[PDB]
Parts: sequence; C-alpha cells; structure tokens
Amino acid sequence: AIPTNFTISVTTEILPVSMTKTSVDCTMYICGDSTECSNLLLQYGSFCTQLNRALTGIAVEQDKNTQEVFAQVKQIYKTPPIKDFGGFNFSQILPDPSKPSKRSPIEDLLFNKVTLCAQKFNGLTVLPPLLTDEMIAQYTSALLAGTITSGWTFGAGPALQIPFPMQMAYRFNGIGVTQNVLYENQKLIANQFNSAIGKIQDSLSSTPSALGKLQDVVNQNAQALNTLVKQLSSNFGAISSVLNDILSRLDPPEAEVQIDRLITGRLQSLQTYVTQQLIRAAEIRASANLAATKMSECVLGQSKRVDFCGKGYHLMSFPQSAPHGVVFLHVTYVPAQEKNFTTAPAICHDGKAHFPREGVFVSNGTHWFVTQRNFYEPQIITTDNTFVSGNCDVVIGIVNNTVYDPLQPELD
Amino acid sequence: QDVNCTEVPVAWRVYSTGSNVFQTRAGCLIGAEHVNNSYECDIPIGAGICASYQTQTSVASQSIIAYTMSLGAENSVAYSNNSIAIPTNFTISVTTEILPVSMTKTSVDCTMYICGDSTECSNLLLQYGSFCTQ
Amino acid sequence: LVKQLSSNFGAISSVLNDILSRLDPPEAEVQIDRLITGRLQSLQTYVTQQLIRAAEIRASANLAATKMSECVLGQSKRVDFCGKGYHLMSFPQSAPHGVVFLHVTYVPAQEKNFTTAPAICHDGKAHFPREGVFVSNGTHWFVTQRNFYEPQIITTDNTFVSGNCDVVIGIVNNTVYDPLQPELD
Ligand SMILES: *[C@@H]1O[C@H](CO)[C@@H](O[C@@H]2O[C@H](CO)[C@@H](O[C@@H]3O[C@H](CO)[C@@H](O)[C@H](O)[C@@H]3O)[C@H](O)[C@H]2NC(C)=O)[C@H](O)[C@H]1NC(C)=O
Ligand SMILES: *[C@@H]1O[C@H](CO)[C@@H](O[C@@H]2O[C@H](CO)[C@@H](O[C@@H]3O[C@H](CO)[C@@H](O)[C@H](O)[C@@H]3O)[C@H](O)[C@H]2NC(C)=O)[C@H](O)[C@H]1NC(C)=O
Ligand SMILES: *[C@@H]1O[C@H](CO)[C@@H](O[C@@H]2O[C@H](CO)[C@@H](O[C@@H]3O[C@H](CO)[C@@H](O)[C@H](O)[C@@H]3O)[C@H](O)[C@H]2NC(C)=O)[C@H](O)[C@H]1NC(C)=O
Ligand SMILES: *[C@@H]1O[C@H](CO)[C@@H](O[C@@H]2O[C@H](CO)[C@@H](O)[C@H](O)[C@H]2NC(C)=O)[C@H](O)[C@H]1NC(C)=O
Ligand SMILES: *[C@@H]1O[C@H](CO)[C@@H](O[C@@H]2O[C@H](CO)[C@@H](O)[C@H](O)[C@H]2NC(C)=O)[C@H](O)[C@H]1NC(C)=O
Ligand SMILES: *[C@@H]1O[C@H](CO)[C@@H](O)[C@H](O)[C@H]1NC(C)=O
Ligand SMILES: *[C@@H]1O[C@H](CO)[C@@H](O)[C@H](O)[C@H]1NC(C)=O
Ligand SMILES: *[C@@H]1O[C@H](CO)[C@@H](O)[C@H](O)[C@H]1NC(C)=O
Repeated sequence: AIPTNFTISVTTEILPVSMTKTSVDCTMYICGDSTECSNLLLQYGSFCTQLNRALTGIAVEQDKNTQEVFAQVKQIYKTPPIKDFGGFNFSQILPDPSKPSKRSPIEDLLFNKVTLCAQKFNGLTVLPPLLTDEMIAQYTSALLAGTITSGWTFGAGPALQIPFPMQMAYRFNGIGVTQNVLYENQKLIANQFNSAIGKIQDSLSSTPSALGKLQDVVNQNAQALNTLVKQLSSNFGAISSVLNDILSRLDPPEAEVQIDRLITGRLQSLQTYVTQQLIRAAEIRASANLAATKMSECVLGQSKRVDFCGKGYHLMSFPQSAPHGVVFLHVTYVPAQEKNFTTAPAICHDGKAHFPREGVFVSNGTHWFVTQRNFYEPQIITTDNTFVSGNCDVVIGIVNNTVYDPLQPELD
Repeated sequence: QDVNCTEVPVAWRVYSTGSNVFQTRAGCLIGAEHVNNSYECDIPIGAGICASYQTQTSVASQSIIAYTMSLGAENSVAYSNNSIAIPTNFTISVTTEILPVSMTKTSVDCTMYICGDSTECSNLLLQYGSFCTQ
Repeated sequence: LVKQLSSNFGAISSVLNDILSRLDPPEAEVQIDRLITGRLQSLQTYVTQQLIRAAEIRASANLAATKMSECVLGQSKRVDFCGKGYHLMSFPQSAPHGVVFLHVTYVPAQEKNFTTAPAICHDGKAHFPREGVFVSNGTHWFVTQRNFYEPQIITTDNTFVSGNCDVVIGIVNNTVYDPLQPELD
C-alpha cells in the first residue's frame, strides 16, 4: 500500500515550567507580637531556620528552571522587514508591533485564558520572578526568528541564511521523500500550512479544558495556602485559639500550657505544608527538564524519535510562551489516500538478479516499476536504480522481467 | 522587600536613609545608583534588575550600580530568496560536563540516638510502636 | 541533627542524668516523654529530607548512565545532548562521587555567501542535485555539499532529472556536462 498524497498537520503541546515563589516567616506565623510566645518557642531548636532555608532553595530552584528553557541562544535575531517566504504566512506566531503588547495573536489569546487578593498577612510574602514576561517574549521571538531564516544551523554555530523553500526541501529529504515533491506542490503545501496554522486559534478559543494542565498547579497552591491560613483558627485541644485572651484570663505560671500546645500544632502544620511544597517542586522540576529537552531537540533541529515531537513524521516546531508554561506547535507530515499494488523481492534478468537501490518494485498489472517507499511515482527499471548480486536460485519469489539499458545510443 | 521608600527609616545609619534611594518592583534599594545603560546580568534582585560592581569609571569612584537586563547582543542575518552561507573552515572544540552520581552512605541507630545508657528511657520509648524499625 | 540534642523541648533540662537525679520516678517520666517526642520528630524530619534528596540523586545518576551509554559507546544525532555543536566523540573520567564527560565536537567557521537556484534547466529536462546544493560564483555554477565549500562541475552523475521547466519556481539556465564525450573518438 503506497500513499499517493499527503497532509500537513499541526498539533499543540502544553508543558508547565514554574510555580509561583513564596515564603513564610516561622516566628511571625506561629507567634504574633507576643514576645512570651517567642521566648517559649525559643526552647525548641533550629525549627525556624530549616524551613526558611528549604523555601529559599525552592525559590532559587524555580528561578533556575525558566533560564533552562528560554536561554538557549544568547544572540537575539530580528526578522527581515519584508515577508516573502515563498507563500508561507507566519503572521499568527510572529510578534505584532501594532499592539502595545509585544506578544503574538496566539500568545495574546493564551494570556487571556489563564485568568482564574492575598496581599499580605501573617507573614505571607510572594517574591517576584527574576525574568519578567516582556523578556520571555523576546527570547521566544528570537528563537522563532532563528529557525525561519537559518534552519538548524544557528543551533550549532554561526547563523547561516537559507531560503525557506530550500530549508523545507532539506527537511523533506530527512524522512524519505525526495526534493522534487516540494518544488512541485509548493502551492498546495503552503495552503495546507496556512489553513492548519489558522485553525489553531479556533481550536484554542473553544476548548476550556485545553489549558487544564497550567491551571492545576495554581489551584493546588491556592488550596494549600488557604488550608494553611485556615489552620490558624483551631484550638488544638486548648481553651481558646487567640493568644490575647489566653494571656488575659490566666496566670503566667499556668498559661504556658495553651501556648505550648498551640506552638506544637502550628509547627506540625507548617511541617506538613513545607513537605507538600517540596514534593510538588520535585515534579515541577522534572516537567521543566522535559520541556527543556523538547525545546533543544524538536526546535533547533529535526528529530527522528518516533512520537516524540508530535504525532507522525516530524518536520518542524515553534515555541510560544504562556503564564508559567510553554506551548509547542509541532508541524508534521502524514500520508494520505493509498493505492493497492503487487510486488516482488527481486527482478531476474539473464542470469543475474537485481535488487533496488532505494525504493521497491511495484507492478501495475502488466508492466513493472520501481518507486519510493513513501510517495508513488513510477519509473522504468534501469541499471542505475538496481544493483546485481548473485543468481536467480537462492532468493524466494523472484520474478521475470527485462532491465532497460541506458547506453543504447552508442550503437549509432 | 515590599517596603515603600518612605517608611524605611522607621526600623551603620547611612544605609538607613540618604545618599541614593531607588524604588523597584522588589522593594527599596539603598546604596546603589541607577544608571541609564544596560549590561550583562550579575547579582540578581528581581523583575529584571541586576546590580554589579562595574565602576571603573573624574575619579573612578568605585560604587555599586543597578541596571536593567540585556538579553545578549543584537544580531540580524541578511535573508533573501536566493542566498546561501557555506562555511569554508572548521574548528574542533572540547567541552566538559559534571554529573553527581551518589553521596555518602550513613546510618543512625534509633534507640541510641534518643536514649543513652538509661534503660528507663528505653522502656519508656518501648511504649511506642515500630518507629525504631521503619 | 547533632545540635538538636541541646534543646529542652519545653522541659526542665536537656540532660537525662539530671532529670533522673533531682526528681522522683513517679514524676520524672514527663520530661523523658517530652524529650523522646521531640527527638523522635526531629529524626523523622531528617529521614524525610534524606529520602527527598536521594530521589534527585537517583534521577541524576540515571541521566548520567544514559549519557554514558549513548554519547560514549557510539555517535549521537540528538541535538545539544552530547555537547554543543555537531557531536563527534566523548571521553569519561571519574571524580569523587561523580563523573566528568569531555565532549569533542565539530563546529563551522569562516563563511562566504553565495547565490543559489532550486534547479538547473537543461534542454527540456529539469535537474535536481543528488546531495548538496547549487552555488553560483557569479559567472559559472557548481554543486557542493551543505557543510564544506568545494565546488564541482555539474555532470549527469551529481544530478537527476525529474519533470519539466514549467512547474518549479526560480529555475535557471545552464549546461549539464556529459561524461561520455570521449566516446565520440
Ligand atoms: C497572511 O496572513 C494574515 C492573517 O490571516 C492575512 O491578513 C488577513 O487577510 C485577510 C484576507 O481576507 C483579512 O480578511 C479580510 O478582513 C476584512 C476586514 O475585516 C474583511 O472586510 C474581508 O472580508 C476579509 O475578511 C484579514 O483582515 C487580515 N488580517 C488578520 C486576519 O488579522 C494576510 O493577508 C496574509 N498575507 C497575504 C499576503 O495574504
Ligand atoms: C524466467 O525465464 C528464465 C529463462 O527464460 C526461465 O529459466 C528456465 O527455467 C526452466 C525451468 O525453471 C528451465 O528450462 C529448461 O531448460 C532445459 C535446458 O536443457 C530444457 O532441456 C528444458 O526443456 C527446460 O526448457 C531452465 O532452468 C531455464 N531455461 C532457460 C532457457 O533459461 C525461468 O523459469 C523463468 N521464470 C519464470 C517465473 O517465468
Ligand atoms: C532558459 O531556456 C529556456 C529555453 O530556451 C527559455 O525559455 C524560452 O522562453 C521564451 C519566452 O518565455 C520562449 O521563446 C519563444 O519561443 C516561441 C516559439 O514559437 C517563439 O515564437 C518566440 O518568439 C520566443 O522565442 C520559449 O518558451 C523559450 N525559448 C525557446 C527557444 O524555446 C528561458 O527563457 C531561459 N531562461 C531565461 C532566464 O532566459
Ligand atoms: C504467497 O502465497 C501463495 C498461496 O499459498 C503462494 O502460491 C503457491 O505457492 C506454492 C509455492 O511454489 C505453489 O506450489 C502453489 O502452486 C501456489 N499456489 C497458487 C494458487 O499459485 C505463493 O507462492 C506465495 N508467495 C511466495 C513469494 O511464496
Ligand atoms: C527573489 O526575489 C525577487 C524580489 O522580488 C524576485 O524578483 C522579482 O520577481 C518577479 C516575479 O517574476 C518579477 O516580476 C520582478 O521583475 C522581479 N524583480 C526584479 C528586481 O528582478 C525574484 O523573482 C525572486 N526569485 C524567486 C525564485 O522567487
Ligand atoms: C488488492 O489487490 C488487487 C489489486 O491489484 C485486488 O484484486 C484485490 O482485491 C485488492 N485487495 C483489497 C483488499 O482491496
Ligand atoms: C511610596 O510613598 C510615596 C510618598 O509617600 C508615594 O507617592 C508612593 O505612591 C508610595 N509607593 C506606592 C507604590 O504607592
Ligand atoms: C554577499 O556577497 C556579495 C558578493 O558576492 C556581496 O556583494 C554582498 O554584499 C554580500 N552580502 C552581505 C549581506 O554581506
């Protein structure tokens, strides 16, 4: 079964890369302005220093994650002023200078769907990220402009200019299809690419569950913080929950029991919160590493790993940013309408047996031809497309035919 | 952090107020001057602000400065619909990568760590379950 | 973990001998129980931290094993995996609780631009390169490989014919040299 047409397809993948940084003060959360609470908690050891160290480590680890997936090339490139990429239309991915935001229409659509207080209280602080969105957008724009005008060369050394049709011809001659197919159906390929890239906005704007992966971490963090805050209204087996009333209607020789019980309860609650945060950060870092690998392999070069950079034979990929995440658009090539054929392992001329150099033998029913393994184009068997090895006695299923000779003119 | 530059002297004193005061997204920075240029990043602060020593520059007057990010050197390739850039030489390069594989093995005895020679501590801890075996 | 032993944990003292001396057995159990609870939870925290660190260490070890299996015992075509640039070879070295990889790679160098053409149109037929692309000095035309500059004269061995000079865009005119000319003699 040999395909006779093809179809360019575009798929989307979403990968989280970071989670919001946060920090809590050990002393302030447990004890307020009460100094007696402070010097009662001083009885315990370094339980107010390990937690801050762990949170700081988590914060710096999250800071490092973004730099690994967006700082592959330290040389920002610019697109040419005139867009004449052989009919291709990269308007929905390239940045739009008209809008005050430096994003693209797809990036703008993404940033308007992540939308779902907590200013400051009880020693709850949120640190700002080192890299703002305005610079992640610049990194993505530079990466996008690098592949359009240079191919995969800029990912290994100096950037080499290349015409886009020639680059696509290079990429087809990486999966089996020869060069002439693109140079013939340039218009069809361009139209299919434009339609596929257009349909992405419609697909994203209609599915609320498309961006579900990025919302899960935000919701989990919000629920964890809400539980941590709500845990402050529990008596923990004492007479009350507010230290002020404990300090009033009791004696200092007796009031320490409630203070100690509340301290123990709040300390173990904070322990649970910190452990949960560390466990979540582990998976977030794993996902960030996977995203970095995907960016390095799919974008800056063609990948031959099956079902890694999209579904089907991989051709190209484009990166886009999103709030605490990245989105990959994989452009792939898949076969189409097929045809029925009969075959033969080898062709037996006089004595010698012929094997194809590249491609296989297909029989229309009367004649025979040799063709490629992924696109149907028959050619007459000659001495250039086949090589002789052995005799028509050991191979199984060989057939009979005539191998054309290309030097018949010399007879004249 | 998160303190607006008026309340800062409501906390060896020059760093409390005066000299040069800069207000950023992270907070209030005291002791550095905000230049109008852009350089490679250094000791980070936040919201794309890196502070560097970099004061070899009318005496040099070495001091700490603050500046915005610079995302590498600007570049632009000349692209037309007929243009090829073919290399003519090459260069063999060697790079190094470091990878941890393991750390030091260790073991801690449950009973000895908590209770010393005191058998009373031992038989009081025996009240709990299998916490010295897990 | 060691310094945590010098904390009273809300008791009267931190040394068990002192607790066992200036108290009564019916009363001394409270301090012992409190110290036991505190030390037990401290050890719990230490063990949990050790497990969390060990997970990451195992992940890094697995990555190092994959790198050794792929980059060393064979060439790798994965981009930016075994070093920066086109990967050629790699060498392993040991280090205290770790490994060091030396990646030997190939990168291009000084460059000169050229002008190209998708195909060359001889009489009727249209010729496409077999490997490499067409490079024009400005007067003549040549075919060369895609990673090193060495011009060669267009022949019938470096190109293959497919179609007509009517559907491709940007085809140009030139002469395809024939290799059986001496047969005329
Ligand atoms: C490259 O792609 C861009 C984006 O699709 C093209 O711009 C778009 O071109 C279409 C052409 O039909 C415009 O649609 C027209 O809009 C006007 C005004 O709303 C309407 O009266 C017409 O009936 C038609 O629907 C569209 O506005 C325009 N801009 C977008 C979609 O943002 C561009 O033309 C493409 N390049 C080339 C060379 O065609
Ligand atoms: C493809 O064509 C070849 C040659 O045209 C066929 O080879 C022939 O195979 C038959 C039996 O397989 C043999 O023919 C015999 O030859 C002896 C020679 O003395 C003769 O006495 C017999 O009466 C008989 O004709 C022989 O191996 C060979 N013949 C010749 C002339 O080469 C082959 O069978 C064909 N295969 C198919 C699938 O059609
Ligand atoms: C590369 O070579 C081809 C073949 O020589 C050139 O194609 C020529 O195109 C012109 C007009 O586009 C045509 O010539 C015309 O032929 C008719 C035949 O009756 C004649 O009456 C006209 O007066 C005119 O000469 C024809 O398609 C073809 N020339 C020939 C002799 O077949 C092509 O232009 C060349 N490339 C470049 C860039 O010049
Ligand atoms: C494919 O299967 C068919 C069906 O069995 C094979 O046809 C038979 O092949 C044997 C082997 O020589 C002959 O003896 C029979 O006479 C054939 N039957 C018919 C109806 O033709 C066929 O050979 C198989 N193909 C190959 C390459 O082995
Ligand atoms: C490469 O780009 C140039 C710039 O537009 C193209 O040159 C024009 O091509 C059209 C189409 O035939 C002509 O009508 C113009 O007269 C050309 N202008 C000049 C100044 O020559 C050129 O055709 C493009 N080449 C390819 C292969 O697309
Ligand atoms: C495919 O093989 C031949 C066509 O050469 C045809 O007779 C046969 O019925 C086809 N089989 C199917 C399942 O279509
Ligand atoms: C900080 O204080 C000044 C003067 O009191 C005020 O104008 C400014 O708006 C304050 N900062 C913010 C972020 O409001
Ligand atoms: C490309 O090379 C030509 C000479 O062949 C030269 O005239 C032109 O300036 C070069 N292009 C660039 C961008 O340097």
